[PDB]
Formats: sequence, structure tokens, C-alpha cells
Amino acid sequence: SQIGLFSKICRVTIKTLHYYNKIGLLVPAYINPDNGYRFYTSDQLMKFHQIASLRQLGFTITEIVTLTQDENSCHIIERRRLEIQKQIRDMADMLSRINHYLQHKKKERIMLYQAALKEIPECIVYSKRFIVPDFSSYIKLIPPIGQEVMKANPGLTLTTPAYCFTLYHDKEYKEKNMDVEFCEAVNDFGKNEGNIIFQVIPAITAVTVIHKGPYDSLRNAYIYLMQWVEDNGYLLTNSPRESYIDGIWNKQDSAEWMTEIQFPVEKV
DNA sequence: GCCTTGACCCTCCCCTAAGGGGAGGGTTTAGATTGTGTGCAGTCTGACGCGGCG
RNA sequence: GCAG
DNA sequence: CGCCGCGTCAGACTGCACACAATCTAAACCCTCCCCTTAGGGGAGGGTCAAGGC
Ligand code: 118
Ligand SMILES: [Mg+2]
Repeated sequence: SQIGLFSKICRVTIKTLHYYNKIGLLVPAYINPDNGYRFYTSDQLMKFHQIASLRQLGFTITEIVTLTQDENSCHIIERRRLEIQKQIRDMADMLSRINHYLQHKKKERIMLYQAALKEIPECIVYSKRFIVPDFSSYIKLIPPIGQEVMKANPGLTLTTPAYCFTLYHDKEYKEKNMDVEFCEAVNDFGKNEGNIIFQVIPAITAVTVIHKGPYDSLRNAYIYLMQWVEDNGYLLTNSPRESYIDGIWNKQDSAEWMTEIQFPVEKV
């Protein structure tokens, strides 16, 4: 059976048979030496059937070489079983994500906020946890802390890139009784004089959305994020953070400012 | 100024998986056919040299 | 096709 | 040795403008080699940037 007839028997292209010969997966029975023409037999169709049966299960080519040459190799198929289970979980989450994205673009003509699930590493921060009467009053008392901590810790260099955020330790919603904890990441340990202390903040996977503009609309992102958090079945494992990209330090106009709200979540 | 020095950074080349697509090369084709035809140009005269040829 |  | 046929060799110089050539046919197989597809990784080769000491 010449390669054309055989390629139509097994119903696959010629280049596929060329490739399977090139990698040594399916070798013709008899190659004519001067022309190089490949001729197969029935016992090449018998092997191509096994090859295609394994290849419909997603096995990579080298995995098929091993599956056909090494017997009692059930650990590689089980490994592939676990990987396929992981991709099914991931694809179902993707389904929920794309349903929510389509649900939004029909709900609003503009996508104001996209939600990204990113991993944030562990940090070394100086932290002050305290009650706040008003979030507007919360903004002013931070540069005093900036003076104070650099005073008490000489030569303490903050991490680059700068990570300056807020934990919201409140389990429900209110506007004037916010129990917050301001954390900012530095390089080394330090002195703990004052309400300012040092602590290690563990690495977390968190869904974050970046809101750009003034802070009075920031709650929007939270409602959105909360929707997201409930829609895709994620569970909020820790208190929500808010990391400051743009603000009074870089830029003077308060409408081009930008913060990023981060929800610590776990997949359940 | 004269140097070093570690940290960055750019471009470019090749690599990934499983083949697709094409370029550019080979090979055989088993009824039997068996001598080129342009509706060609040919149309320029005079001098000179050389060679068959009686 | 033309010019001298 | 003298003559006729045949072949070869020439045929003003500058300029513009215009403008070439135009018909004329195989197909079905196979092979190798090259470049391409994702979403960036890895690394050689070669600049560049603040810092510091001489
Ligand atoms: C110590 C404490 C706070 C700030 Sb900053 C800041 C943070 C990261 C990168 C750049 C600046 C600040 C504010 C105003 C003027 C100058 C600096 C800051 C304040 C509040 C919330 C988040 C960050 C700086 C040092
Ligand atoms: Mg003329």
C-alpha cells in the first residue's frame, strides 16, 4: 500500500504519515531505497489505529511513544488523568468567567472594570491597625506616619516596586466606622515604637481590579468584585486589600489617580 | 577628570507541538500514429579572388 | 518618419 | 591554362521622435527541504546607566 492509498485508508493526510515516520512513531514496513517511496502494510494500519485511539485522549506524541514501547506504565496515564481533571476544573471556571463577561457586556455598553486573578507574594511590612472616623480623614494622617517610621528606622529602604495598601478588617458595610489596617512593605525588620509595628504579610492569590479616578466611586469596584466573588464561586479568605498605584504622591489631579482593590480568594 | 563595577537592557537567532503548505525535484504513463513545412523570401550592385572545368 |  | 560560377566584401556623419512581440498545450503520483503556525523562553553579542572609588 503506497502512502497515498494508505493515507486514504487511515483517513489522515500524507504529511501526518511523513511526520510519524520522522519521529519514529509509525515507521513504514518497506521503504524503496532509490526513490524513497514509503509502502505500508496491514500491520501499519493496526498500529495507526492504536496511535489515533491514544491521540484522541490528548496524549502528547512522546507520551504515545512511551505508551507503545513501555508496558505497565499506568502511572503516566494516571498522571494525564490528573492533568485532564485539572484542565476540566480550569475550563469550567473559564466558562463561569466568560458567562460573567458576556453577562456584563450586555448589561453595560462599556467595560468599566475587568477582573484579574493574580498571585501576590509575601512581604515585610510596617503596619498600623486602627479605627477611622472618616475615609476622607483617613487620607490625611498617612504622611505623618511616613515621616514617623522613617524617623524611627534610619536607613530602612522600602521595597521597589512600592506596595502600600489597606486591609479592611470589617465584616459588614459602614461609611464612618471603618476598622482599617494600613500596611506598607519594606526590606528589613525595624523598631516598633508607636502604634506602628512590623509584621510579615503572607503570599495570597487574590482577584484584583484597578479603579482609576477619584476615591468616592471606589465602592463601585467592590460591588462589582463582590458580584464576581459570588458568581464564580470563589471564597473570600482574608480581608480585602487596596494597593495604591497613583495618588497624591505622583500626580496632582485627583481624577487620574488609580488604586487596585484586591480580594483574597480561594477556589471552592 | 580616569577608571571600575554590578546591574540592566536591546536586538537577533533559534526553540517550542503537530503537522500545513508549498517549492522544486524525481518517476511512469502499453490501442495505434514512423521524413520539418512558413500560403517564408526570393528582389543589390560591383569588385575581387578562387576554384572547378573544358 | 524627420532635420542639416 | 584561360574562363565562368560563386562567395564575400563593402556601401557618409551628427542629431531629434518612436519605442518590444504579438501562435504554439500534461498528469498523477512520490520525495526532500524550507518556512510557517502559539506565546513567549533561552542565550550570545553587544550597549548603557547610575553608583562609586582613584
Ligand atoms: C511612607 C508612608 C507613606 C508614603 Sb505615600 C507613597 C507610596 C508609594 C510610592 C510613592 C509614595 C505619599 C503621599 C503623599 C506624598 C508623598 C508620598 C501613600 C500615602 C497614602 C496612601 C498610600 C501611599 C510614603 C512613605
Ligand atoms: Mg527612419
